[PDB]
Amino acid sequence: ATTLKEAADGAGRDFGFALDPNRLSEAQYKAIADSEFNLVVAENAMKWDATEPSQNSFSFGAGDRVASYAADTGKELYGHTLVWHSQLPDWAKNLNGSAFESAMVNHVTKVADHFEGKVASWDVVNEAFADGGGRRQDSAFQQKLGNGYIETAFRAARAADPTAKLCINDYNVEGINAKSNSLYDLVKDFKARGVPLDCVGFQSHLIVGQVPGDFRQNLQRFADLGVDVRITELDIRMRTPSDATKLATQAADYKKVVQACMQVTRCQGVTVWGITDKYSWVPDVFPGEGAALVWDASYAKKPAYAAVMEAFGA
Ligand SMILES: OC[C@H]1CNC[C@@H](O)[C@@H]1O[C@@H]1O[C@H](CO)[C@@H](O)[C@H](O)[C@H]1O
Repeated sequence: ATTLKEAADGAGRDFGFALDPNRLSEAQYKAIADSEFNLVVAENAMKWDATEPSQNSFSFGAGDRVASYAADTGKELYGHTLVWHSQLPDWAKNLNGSAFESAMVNHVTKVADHFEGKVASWDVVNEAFADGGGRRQDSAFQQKLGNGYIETAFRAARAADPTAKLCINDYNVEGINAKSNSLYDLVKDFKARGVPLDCVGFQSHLIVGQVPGDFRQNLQRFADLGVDVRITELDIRMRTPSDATKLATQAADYKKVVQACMQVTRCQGVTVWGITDKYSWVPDVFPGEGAALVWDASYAKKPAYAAVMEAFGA
């Protein structure tokens, strides 16, 4: 293998990236997208704000651009995300009770129908749980609808799309902890009761030098519930600027994560949350942090590139 795509392809796994369709007009970004990945997810274009800016009025141009990109380049298309507390339009926040439930259901139905037969898997529900265990405490869905909204969303998604893989996705659930235990309890419950649910996403927004040592064990216990698992938003952030020590640790960290996936038969693969440090979400959220991706801000391969290649077994 001379690309990450080749390494993943050879391994029988997915290696994906989060796409901003506007950056496709930057030829270097498109060149790397085209050649280094076999899966794509929309970083932002398929979220609720991006798709339903006013009630029952849909804006699918950006999401369609991502889907068309996947079809044109022969990549698997991963759907993110139908139900998420963050960036919810004010019109939806202003609804309550049955009116809010119906807006959620309509959102799930219309977005899943629109992309049916293109999107292979959906993050149906994103970030439902709380660090330290139990349900998230600043969620419009949890607050307005209570515990049952997750099941409602999954059933609505399956009603719309009979065959898509339906995933629940979260962060800080990579190790075995109160948060991933709560997630585990739900997955086991849903499978026990025949609630549509096929996969679990582990975002893996990690800090350099801090990869959970029990990540493989955790992925395995989820797979053993009878669902597929996926590393969905991998990046590994450091204090900037980078230096040789930090880049080496980061490479070792990327290898640890990709190996944990390789070690679990039902781990579908690994998606990194962007291509280049140039565009990464990290610096805007965590001042003085960044350099979290596989390519730097000038599109030079970092040591993480070789590590990922090696981990896929190339
Ligand atoms: O915040 C980083 C990611 C956490 N897990 C869910 C992903 O959707 C997040 O992506 C970021 O979403 C933000 C809000 O939509 C957006 O401003 C950033 O561009 C995304 O990377």
